[PDB]
Amino acid sequence: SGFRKMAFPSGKVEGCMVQVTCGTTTLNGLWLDDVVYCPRHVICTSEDMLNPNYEDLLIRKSNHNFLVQAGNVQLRVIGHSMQNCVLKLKVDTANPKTPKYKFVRIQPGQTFSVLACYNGSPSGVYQCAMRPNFTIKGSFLNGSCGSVGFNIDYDCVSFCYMHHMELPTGVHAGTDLEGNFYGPFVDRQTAQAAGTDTTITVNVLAWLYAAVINGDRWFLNRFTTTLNDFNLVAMKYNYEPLTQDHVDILGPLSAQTGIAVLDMCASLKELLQNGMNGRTILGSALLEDEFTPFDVVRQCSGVT
Amino acid sequence: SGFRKMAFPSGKVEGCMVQVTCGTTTLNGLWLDDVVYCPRHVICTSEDMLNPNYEDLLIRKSNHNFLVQAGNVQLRVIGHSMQNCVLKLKVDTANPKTPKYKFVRIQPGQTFSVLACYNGSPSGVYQCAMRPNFTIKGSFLNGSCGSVGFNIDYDCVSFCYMHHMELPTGVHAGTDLEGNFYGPFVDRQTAQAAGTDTTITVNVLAWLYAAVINGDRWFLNRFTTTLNDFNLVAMKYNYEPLTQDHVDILGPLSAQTGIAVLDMCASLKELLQNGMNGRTILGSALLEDEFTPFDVVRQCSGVT
Ligand SMILES: CN(C)c1ccc(N(Cc2ccn[nH]2)C(=O)Cn2nnc3ccccc32)cc1
Ligand SMILES: CN(C)c1ccc(N(Cc2ccn[nH]2)C(=O)Cn2nnc3ccccc32)cc1
Repeated sequence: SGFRKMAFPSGKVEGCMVQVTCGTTTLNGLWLDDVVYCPRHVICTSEDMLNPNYEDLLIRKSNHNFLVQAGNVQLRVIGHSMQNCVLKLKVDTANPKTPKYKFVRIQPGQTFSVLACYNGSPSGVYQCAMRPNFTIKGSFLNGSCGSVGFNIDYDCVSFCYMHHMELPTGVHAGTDLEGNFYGPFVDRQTAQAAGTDTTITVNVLAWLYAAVINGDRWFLNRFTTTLNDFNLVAMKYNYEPLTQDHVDILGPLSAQTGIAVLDMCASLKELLQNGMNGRTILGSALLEDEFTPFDVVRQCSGVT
Repeated sequence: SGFRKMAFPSGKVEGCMVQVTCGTTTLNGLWLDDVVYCPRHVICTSEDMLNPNYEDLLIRKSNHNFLVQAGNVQLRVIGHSMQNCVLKLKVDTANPKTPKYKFVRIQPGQTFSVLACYNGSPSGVYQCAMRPNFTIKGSFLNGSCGSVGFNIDYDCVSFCYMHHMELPTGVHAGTDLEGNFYGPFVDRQTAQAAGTDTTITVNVLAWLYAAVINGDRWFLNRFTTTLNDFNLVAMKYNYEPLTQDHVDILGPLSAQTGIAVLDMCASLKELLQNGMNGRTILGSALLEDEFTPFDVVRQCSGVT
């Protein structure tokens, strides 16, 4: 029993972290096979970030200008290319610690672990979700760029995020491992505001099921609702609309607990309208939305 | 910017996890050098746990009864001994992945990361604190015993916890790596209730400093207090008494923010008396106490 904001074991990813320096800018790179992936803004100075022409800045850079260090040893760069907002540095040595991997582009509401790094060295690991406005609420300082987000299924690491920037509002933006930003963000220091940070309804319901499984049941009520009725309430509270796909995805948790999805929706509707009244659920005084239904099943079943 | 419940990178510890089976009981062991450490209740059946005589149960066990598997390969057990509530299985092979390590016995209020394991395989990593009643609020299922808690300072892993049991109340108890339980708990399935789970005052203040550093400042007020006045309020709310040692430990955060420790105590006193009024601090609607002052500085400075 017990329910925690759990991150994937980071070992497979730590073995891929390297330091990339170009000129006076140092950030993190991801070394997989004989390629090192890093944010293309490694070629910029802080002045360049206001209005960078990446293609023009890249012309003044050669293979020997990209310094890649894995631990205390230098990697030889034998090629470089820009793919969207990432640079791919071909090195002469395949990473011997390369795990089985995939590059995936996640959808909002999906969760992943982040291995925060500085100078190619890991500092910490935490769990987060891709918000509905395509930002992440991470913990990143200057030098953290190139730190990655990932999921692990048994032995395969699915890389989904690479860190690029912090918006003036304190939230974070980045790309998938193909260099495409999540959302409308650009790697330019300009006025970029995030849209509404709505709550991931399907995740709140998943976490309510986790609470029931773990003994916190005070919020369970005598009511039911319909998807359309629940959705009117969800709209009022800036919660994402719940779809029949979401209901289907909650099926296994509904089967385990014996609590129909629409009954749990009615419990959630009451919590939204009446609040928690000074009470807590799984040690939180607010409705948690960074656990997917898959995460709840995984944590409550002990998948390694 | 941003402040997250961050765990240490788990790689160094993943390389130490092994599976230990004795009879029909399988749990996790920690392989460091040529010794595998595991809970002594690996020798028990579920029936034995009601009233175990560990010394008597151990007499019926030989080296060949302890099956130790590291990944897919079997380790040869050439000696075994009981040290307090842990077994030390001497194996014929030193773990090649043994990091630099220390065994430390932590004090309540201190935090650490837990690498939850099943069948010698890591499933997740999360951060937690040793509660003032010597329990931990973890996420552990059956088979998780022998999973360990640790801190990492650059390259040295300080192991502080090994998981042994879940109390009937859903909280967790375990030992240091010398086999001594934290608190008064015993490895017996009996009526063991935990004492008052008081709030770690020094950690709440540390987290309030983290909030100020990260931009959440609404709770800062025009007041100050004294240690004795603050402590009267802390007693009323089941918060640990704040000592001059705690004030001293908060010195660096007080210096960074320019907010005197006693002024922050007055802000905390107001939050205790008046509540949050539906507001949040660092994404939480309650006062967080599982970040030490050291953790706040480490996260806000980017220590790898
Ligand atoms: C290449 N250089 C010197 C550089 C310098 C600065 C940035 N920026 C500014 C920026 C680019 C676009 N919009 N905003 C960043 O936001 C990078 N970054 N990422 N997470 C951070 C957390 C704290 C502090 C800085 C952080 C990128 C690149
Ligand atoms: C050796 N065997 C079969 C055994 C079997 C059961 C236990 N116990 C019971 C117990 C011993 C003392 N007080 N309570 C445990 O609490 C072990 N354990 N630890 N975390 C758990 C999380 C969920 C479920 C079980 C969990 C220990 C040992």
